[PDB]
Amino acid sequence: SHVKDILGLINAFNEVKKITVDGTTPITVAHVAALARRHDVKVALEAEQCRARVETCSSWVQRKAEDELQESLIRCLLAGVFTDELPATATRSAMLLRLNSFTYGCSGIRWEVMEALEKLLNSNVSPKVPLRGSVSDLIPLAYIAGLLIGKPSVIARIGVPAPEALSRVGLRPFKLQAKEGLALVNGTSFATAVASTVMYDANVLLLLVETLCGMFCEVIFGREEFAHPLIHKVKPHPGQIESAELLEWLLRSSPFQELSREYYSIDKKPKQDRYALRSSPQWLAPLVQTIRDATTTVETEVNSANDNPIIDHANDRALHGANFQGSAVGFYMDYVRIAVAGLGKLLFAQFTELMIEYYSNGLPGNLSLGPDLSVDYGLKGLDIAMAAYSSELQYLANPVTTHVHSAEQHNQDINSLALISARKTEEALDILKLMIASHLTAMCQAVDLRQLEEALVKVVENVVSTLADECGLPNDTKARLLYVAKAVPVYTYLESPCDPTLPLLLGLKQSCFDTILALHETDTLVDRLAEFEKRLSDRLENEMTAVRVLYEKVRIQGSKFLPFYRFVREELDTGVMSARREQTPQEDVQKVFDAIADGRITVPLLHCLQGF
Amino acid sequence: SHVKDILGLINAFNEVKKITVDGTTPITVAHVAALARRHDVKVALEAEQCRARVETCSSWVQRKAEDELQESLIRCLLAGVFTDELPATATRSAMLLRLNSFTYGCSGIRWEVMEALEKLLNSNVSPKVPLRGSVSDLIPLAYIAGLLIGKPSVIARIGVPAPEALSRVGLRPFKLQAKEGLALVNGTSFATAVASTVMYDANVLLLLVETLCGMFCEVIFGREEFAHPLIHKVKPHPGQIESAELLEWLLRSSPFQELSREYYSIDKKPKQDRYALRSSPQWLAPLVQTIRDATTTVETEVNSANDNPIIDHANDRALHGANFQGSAVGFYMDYVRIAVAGLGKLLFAQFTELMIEYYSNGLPGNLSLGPDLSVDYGLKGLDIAMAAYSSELQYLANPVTTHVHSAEQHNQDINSLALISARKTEEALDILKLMIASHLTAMCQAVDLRQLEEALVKVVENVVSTLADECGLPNDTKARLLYVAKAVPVYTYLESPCDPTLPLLLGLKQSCFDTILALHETDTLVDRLAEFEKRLSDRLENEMTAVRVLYEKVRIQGSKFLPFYRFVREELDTGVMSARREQTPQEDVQKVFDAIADGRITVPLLHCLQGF
Amino acid sequence: SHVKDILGLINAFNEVKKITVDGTTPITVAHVAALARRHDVKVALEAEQCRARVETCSSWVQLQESLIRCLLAGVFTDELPATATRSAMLLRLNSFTYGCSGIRWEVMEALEKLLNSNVSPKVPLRGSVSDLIPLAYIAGLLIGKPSVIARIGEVPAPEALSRVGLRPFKLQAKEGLALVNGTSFATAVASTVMYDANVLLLLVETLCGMFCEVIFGREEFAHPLIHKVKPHPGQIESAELLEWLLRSSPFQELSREYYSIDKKPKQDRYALRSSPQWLAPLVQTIRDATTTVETEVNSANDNPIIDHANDRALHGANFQGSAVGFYMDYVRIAVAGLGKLLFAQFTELMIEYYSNGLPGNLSLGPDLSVDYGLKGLDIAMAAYSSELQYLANPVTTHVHSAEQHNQDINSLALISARKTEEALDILKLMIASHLTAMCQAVDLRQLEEALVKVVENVVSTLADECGLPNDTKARLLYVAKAVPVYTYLESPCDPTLPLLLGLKQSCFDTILALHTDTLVDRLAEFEKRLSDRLENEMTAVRVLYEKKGTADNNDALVRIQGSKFLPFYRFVREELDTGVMSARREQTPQEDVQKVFDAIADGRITVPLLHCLQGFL
Repeated sequence: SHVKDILGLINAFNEVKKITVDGTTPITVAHVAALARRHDVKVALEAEQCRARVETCSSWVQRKAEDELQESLIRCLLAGVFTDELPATATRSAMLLRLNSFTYGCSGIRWEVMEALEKLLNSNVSPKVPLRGSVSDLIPLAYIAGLLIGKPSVIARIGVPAPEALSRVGLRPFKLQAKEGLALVNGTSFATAVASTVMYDANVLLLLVETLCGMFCEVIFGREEFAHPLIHKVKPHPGQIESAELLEWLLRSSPFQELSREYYSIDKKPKQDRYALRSSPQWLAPLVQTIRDATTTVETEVNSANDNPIIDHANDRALHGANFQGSAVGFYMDYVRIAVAGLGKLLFAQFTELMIEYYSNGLPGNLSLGPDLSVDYGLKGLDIAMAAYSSELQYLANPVTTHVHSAEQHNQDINSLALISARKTEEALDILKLMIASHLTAMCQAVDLRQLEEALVKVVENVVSTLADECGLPNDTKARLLYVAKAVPVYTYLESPCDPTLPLLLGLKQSCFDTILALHETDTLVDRLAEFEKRLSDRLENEMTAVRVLYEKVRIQGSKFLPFYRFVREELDTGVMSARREQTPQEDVQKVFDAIADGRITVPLLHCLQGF
Repeated sequence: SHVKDILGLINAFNEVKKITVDGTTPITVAHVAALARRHDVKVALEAEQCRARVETCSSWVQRKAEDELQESLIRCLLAGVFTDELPATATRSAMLLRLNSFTYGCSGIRWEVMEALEKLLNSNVSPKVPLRGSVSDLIPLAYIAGLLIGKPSVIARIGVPAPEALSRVGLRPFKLQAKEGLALVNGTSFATAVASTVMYDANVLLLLVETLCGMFCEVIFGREEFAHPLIHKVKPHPGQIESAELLEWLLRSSPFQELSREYYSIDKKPKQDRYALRSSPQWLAPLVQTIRDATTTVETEVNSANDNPIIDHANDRALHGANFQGSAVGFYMDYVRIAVAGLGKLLFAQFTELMIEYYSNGLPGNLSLGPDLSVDYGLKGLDIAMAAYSSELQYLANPVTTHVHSAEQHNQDINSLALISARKTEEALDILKLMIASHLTAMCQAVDLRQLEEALVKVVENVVSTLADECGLPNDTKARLLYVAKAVPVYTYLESPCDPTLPLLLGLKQSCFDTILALHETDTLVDRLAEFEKRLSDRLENEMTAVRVLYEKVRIQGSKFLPFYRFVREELDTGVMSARREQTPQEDVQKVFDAIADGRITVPLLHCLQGF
Repeated sequence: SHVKDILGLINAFNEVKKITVDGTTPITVAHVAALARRHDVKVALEAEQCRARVETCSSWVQLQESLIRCLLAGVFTDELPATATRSAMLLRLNSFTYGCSGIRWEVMEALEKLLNSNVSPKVPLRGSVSDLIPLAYIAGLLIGKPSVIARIGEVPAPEALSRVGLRPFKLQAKEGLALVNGTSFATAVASTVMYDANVLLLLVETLCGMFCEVIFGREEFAHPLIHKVKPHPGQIESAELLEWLLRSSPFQELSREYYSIDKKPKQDRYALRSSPQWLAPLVQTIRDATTTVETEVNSANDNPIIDHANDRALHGANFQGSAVGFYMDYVRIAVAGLGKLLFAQFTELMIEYYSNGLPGNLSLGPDLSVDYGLKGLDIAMAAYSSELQYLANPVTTHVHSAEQHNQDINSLALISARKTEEALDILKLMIASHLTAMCQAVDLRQLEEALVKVVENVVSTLADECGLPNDTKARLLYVAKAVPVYTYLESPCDPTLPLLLGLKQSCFDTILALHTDTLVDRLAEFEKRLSDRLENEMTAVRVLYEKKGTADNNDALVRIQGSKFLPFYRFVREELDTGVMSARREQTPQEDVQKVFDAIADGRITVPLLHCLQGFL
C-alpha cells in the first residue's frame, strides 16, 4: 500500500541525520525535504564511493584542453532581477541536487568544487537567487556558480558578498577549468528542488486528506459500507482499493458509526450518503496514483546526471544530448497541481455538507453551538474562506507546459518550464494546507457538537420522563412524549427549548392530542398535560444549560481519530467554538495550520495509523 | 486620445496633495495610487459636503432600533490565516475606499467612525490582513472593523495590538451601533483597492509599451510607414488610430529612420518589417481599449456605495440588494490580465527579433559587442528570461471568474472572486514590468551598437580608401573596394576583420578578381593588390579598435527617445554591455526595473512626449 | 439603453431585405446574420460613387495563382459551414468598397452574384491564425480551380461559375493578395456570434424576471436607487428592465402574501438578488464587443493599402484580426458568466429548501416514487455549465511565432470566435432548459393556489359540519393557509406529514384554550371526515388542471394571464404544444426541451420576447 510508502517517507524525514551523497544510494524527496527544513541534517559526500570516477572525468577534460570562457558564461547568466526570491530552502536543495548530479562522473567538474558545495551546505551558506528567469535552470544556477567564484555582486546568506562568504568557511574563489562553468549551470537543480519538497508535502497531505475522510464519516453520520472491500475489488484501481482499505480499518468498531446506525433507525432520512463521502475512494484513486507516480519521476531526476555534454571517459568521448531538459518534472508538476485541485474540491464539498443543517444529519448550521444563534455565527467565516481557497486552487491547476515559447534564438524551441510549474504546484499546496487546517478544525467542532448532542438528548429524556411522573401522566402519554424527546434533532430547538413554534413542543403537542384521542377522566388529563407543559418551561432549559456549561468547562475516546481531537484540543489548547470563547476562528485555525506547515501534524497522524 | 488621459493620470498621481472625500468629487485610480505610495498625501474628509446626510442616515437607523450582535459578526469574520498578507498599501487603499462608500449616506455608519478612518489613514495606522479568504470582502474588511473596535488579536502597523494602536492616535475602541458591523464589512474595498493600483500601473505601462514600439522601430531599422494615418483611418479601432498617431509623431524626422532608409537602398533585404513592429498598432488596439474601459469600471466602483441594505432615508426604507457584489471589477480584472499578456507577447516577439542576427538588420546576435564573441554572450541571459517571463504571464491570464463555487450555505451561489482576479492581474503586471525593464535595456544596448556601427563603417571606408591610394590602385579598383566597405554589415566581421573567411575579405577578394578581369600591366596590378591586402592587416583592426575604445570611454541626440537613453545611461549610470564592463546584466536591468517599479520612469516618459 | 439597441438589432434582422454595400453605409451584425440565415436577403452593391473610387484604385495599380495554390492547404477532417462562408464572402466584398485594395470592380460583381445565387466553396475548418487559407478557397472559386468544391443549395468551381454566368478570372496585379489578405472569416463567425450574444443576453435578463415570479422573489432588488448609487451602466439598465418587468406582477403580489405568513428568509439568495450586479459587466462586454466587431466588418482589412490620391502603396497590417480575437476571448468569459447565473437560478428552483414551497425537482407527483420531475435536466445543467466554464479559457494566450517567424504575433481570431460560438450553443441549451423549468414552475404555482383553496374549503366546511367553535375553525384555517401543500400532497391525510401534524398541534392548542368531552368527539369526527373528503377533492382539482389544454368557469385561476411573462408561457405551452410534466405526461423532457431549444436556435423565441418587452422605454 501507498499508505506504508508515505509512512516510510515521514519516518525517513524525521529520522535522517546524514544525507549520503555517493553516486549510488538514492536520495529521496524526504531526504531533500529534511536537508531543506532541519539544519542538524548534514551532507555526507563519500569519496571512497565516487571520487575516483570524478577525478578520471576531470582529468579527461584536462586532457582534451591541453591537446575565462567559463566566467563569461556565468556573467551572462547573472541576469535575474529582485522584484521576492527563491527561498534559502529551495536554493540549498538545488545545491544538494547539483552536487548529486556530479557524483556520476559525467560532468568533468573537479572534486574540490564538490567538497566546497558540501562545505557550503553544512555551513548554511547560500546565494540569494531571483525567483524568475528559468525555462528549465541556467540563471538560478549561475548564482551558485557566482558564489563559488566569488562574484562581488552575488549576495550570500549565512544562517555578505560571495567573497566574504567564502572567507568565513575557509574557501577561496575558484578559477573555473574547462567545462566547469557549463557543468555548474547546465542542470535541472532548481525545478527538481522545488519539485522534491512539493512531492514530499503532496504525499503527506494526501494521506492526511484520506484519513480525514474517515473523520468526516464519523461526524457527518455516514454509512461506512462505502469502504467495503468488495466494492473496490470489482473496480480495482490501486488507489481506490488502498484508500478504501484505509477507511474500512479506520471506521471498523467506530463508536460514532454506532451512533450513525442508531440515527438511521429512527424515522427511516437519506438512504445513502452524498458523494463527498460515499464517492471518496473513487475520487481519491487517480489522485493517489498521480502523486505516487510523480514522486518516482521526481526522484529519478534527483538521481540523474542532468548535464551536457555527458562525458563517457571510458570510451574517450563526449556525448551531445539534452539531459538539462526538465520535461519529466515539468509535466508531472502540471498533473500533480490538477490532482491537488481534486484534493481541495473533495475538502470543499465535505466542508460544505458539514455547514448546512439540511445535509449534516442533526448538526447546527455553520456548526454554531449557540444556544443563542443571533450572536453566534459559528464557522461561517471559515465556510466563506473555503470557497475562496477552492476557487483560487482550481484556477492554479491550469497547465504551464502548454505555454512553451520558442526561446534563445530559437535554439530552445521546446523547453520544460518545470520550475514555473513546480512553483504553481507549491502555491497550490499552500492553499490545500489552508483547506486541511480549516477542515480538521471544523471536525473537532463537529466532534464536540455530537458529544454534546448525545448528552442533551439524555437530559431532555430525563426531564420529560420525571415530569411525566410528577404530573401523573398515563404510561401511554409518557411513552409517546419520550419517543419525541428521542426523535427530534436537539439543535433544531436548542435556541429556545420551550418555544411552542419550535420542533420539540410541536412534537409534544402532537402527542398530547394523540394521547387525548386514545384515552378518551378527560378534564383532569388535560389539567395534567397543562401542568406538564408548565413544569417543562420551569425546568428543561435550566438543565440543558447546566449540562452544556459543564461540557464547556467519551465517544471520541474510542475513536481512531482520538489523537487528532486530542492534539487540536489539548496540545494546541483550543475548545468548542462559541460566543463564550474569546479566541477568533483565525486564532484556532492558525494553530492547526502552523502544525500542518511545520510537520507536527505528522505525530497525531502516525498515532492514528499505528497498526494499520 | 487615451494618451492624453494617461498623461493626465500621471500628472495627477505626481501632483495631488490632498485626497478630497466629500461624496461628489470623483476619486481616480491615480488618487488611490498616490495615497498608497506617497505618505505626504493626506485624506481630506469634507463635513460641509456630506456630514448632513450621514447623520440623517445614522439617526434613521437609530430610529428603527429604538422602535454585540455587530461584534459577533466581526468575530465570526476574523477567520483569515497568516501563511504573506495583503500589503499595507492595499489595506490603506481599502480603508480609503470603505470611507468613500460611506460618504453617500446610504450606510447608517456614524460620522465619528468616518473621522476615525480618516485619522487612521493620515497617521499611517492599518491592520495586518491575511491574503486570502474573500470571494468578494467580508474577511479582509473584518480586520479593519476589528482595529476600529480594538480587538486585541488584530495586529496593527504604525509607520502593536489594535487597542494600543488606537491609543497612539487618541481614539478609543468603538462600540458598534445597529448596522455598523455589517456596514464596515459589506463592501468591495479590497478587490477595488488592488484593482485601482493595478489599473493605474496598467495605464502607465501601456503607454510605456506603445512608446517603446517607436524606439524598437529606430533600432531594428524599421519602416515607419506602418504608422501612416490612412492605414488606420480605414480600420478605425480607436486604440489602433491613437497608438499609430503616437508612433507616427515619435518617428517623424527620426535620424534613425534616415539610417534605415539608407540601409534598404543598398542591396534591395526584406521589403516589409516583421509583425512585432508592422502590426503593433493593430495589436495594441484592443489592449488600449480594455485597459481604458476597465479603468472607468474600477473608478465607478471606487465611487459607489457598495453596501447593503441601502438606506433610502428620504423615503423611510431600507432597500435589499447586492451592491457588495464585485462582479464588475472581477470580470474586468480577467480581461485586463489577458490584455497584459498580449502586451508581454508583443515585447517578447520584439525582443526575440532584436537578439537574432537574421532578423535584426545588421545587429550582432544577442546584441554582443565583442569583438571577441567567445567571451561575450551579450544579452543571452536576458533573452532566456524574457521567454520565462512571457510563459508565466500567458499562464496567469486564464480567467478566475470561471471558477465560481456555490458558497456560504449556497446563499452565495454566484460570487465575483474580484480580489483573487485583481491579485493575478497584479502579479501579471509584475512580470510585465520585468519584461519592460529588459526591453528598454536591450534597446539602449542596440542604440550604442547602431552608433558604433556607423563610426566603424566610416573607419573601414577611410582605411580602404587611403590604403588604395598608398598602394597605387586604379580608380576602378578603389570604387569597387569602397562599395564593399559600405555594403557589408560590420558586425559579421568585427570579431576578426582580416580573417579571409569572413565577409569583408570575401567581398574584397570578389572585387579584386573582378577588377583583374576588367582591367586585363597585369603582374604589377596583382603585386599592388597583394600589398593592399598586407597593409589592410597591418592597420584595419587597430583603427577599428581605437574608434570602439574611444566610444566605450550623435544620432540619439536627434531622437525623441533621447530622454530614455539619457536616463538609462547617464542618470542610472550604465554603459554598453561587454566583456570590459564589470557590471552584470542583473545590475543594469535592476536599475531600470527599480525606476519602473517606483515611478521614476515617468520622467523620461513625459519628456519624450512633450508637445504631442 | 442596451435593451433598445438589442430590440433594434432583432428588428433589423427580421426586417432587412437588401444589404447595401457601398463603402459608406455601415453593415451591422444583424445584417450579417440576416444574410447568413435568411435566403431572401440579397446583396446590393451600389455602382454610384462606390464603383468610381474602386476603378481609380484598380487602374493606378495597372504569380497570383501561385499564392492561391500555396494556400489551398486545409484538410477536410468538418467544415466551416455555408453560413460562415457566405458571411465571409460578404465581408471581403465590403472590404473592397473603400477603394484601397486595387481589386477590379468586376471581381466585386462576381462576389455579389455568387452571394445572391447561393454559391460558396466548401472550406476546411482549421488552418487560420487570422484568414489566408480559408480565404484562398473563395479566391480558388473565383479563378476556377477544379479542386475547389462549391455548393449551390455540389460541383467543381468552374462548373459552379458557369451556372451563374461567370467565367474564371485571370488575376491581375495584387488581386491574389487582396482576396486572401483579410479578416473575413474570423469577423464572419464573430458577427453571428455577436448577434446571438445580444439576443441571448437580453433573453437571460428578461428571464431573471420570470425566475423572480416563480421563485417568490422580492422585486426590491431592482429598485433604481440601489443601482443609481453603484452606477455601472449595465447594472442600471438591467435593473431598470427588471423593475419594469416586475411592476404590477400578480405573482409578486402572491409573493408578498407568502412572506406575510410566518414572516422564512428575509432576502433572496444571490442568483436573483445579485443578478443586476452580475449582469452589469456581461452587458457591457457584449455591447462593446459588438462595436468592435462592426468596426472590423466595416474596414479595409487588406495590405498593402493603396493611397492612389497620393500615388503610394502603404505597408501595414490591417490583416491582423487582434481586435476581434481579444474581444472573442472576453465575450466567451461573459457567456460563461451568463451560464453560471442560469445554473445558479436553475439550482435553487430544483431544491425544496430554496424554492419557497415548490416540490423537489419540480415533481408534480403526487406519487414521487414514480416521478423524479426535472432531475435529468438538473443533471444536464451541471454538465452544460462545467463544459462552458472550461471553454472560457483564453485563446489569445496561445500565440505561436509563425510562418518563418514573420508572424511572431498573430490574433488567432477565428479559433477564438469558433470557441465563443460553441459556448453560445451551450448557453442556448441552458436557456432552453431554464425556460422549460420555469413554465413547469408556473404550473406548479397555479396548482398550489388551487390546492390550498380546496384544503381551505374542506377544512372550513368540515369545521361547520362537525360543529367546531370559532377559535378552532380559525386556528385550523390558518394551518390550511400556512402549510406548504407540496410537503403533503403525496398523502394529504398521513398523520406523519405536515398537514395533519399542524392540525394536531392546533387541536391540542384549542383544547388547552377552551378549558370538553364533546369537543374532543367533534375534533375526532373532523379528523376522520378529513379522510373521507380531502384527497378525492385535491385529486379532482389537480386532474381538472391537467386535463385542461379554452378556460371554463370550473377551471382554476391562472395568475399567468396577468403576468408580463404570459407571452413566454403561452408560446411554450400553447404554440409549442407542451403541458405540465408528470408521470401522466407521455412526452420525455427531451421532447419538451427540444422544442424550446429549436425555437431559440432558429430565432422564433424573439416573437414572445418582443411581446413581453412591448411598451418598455
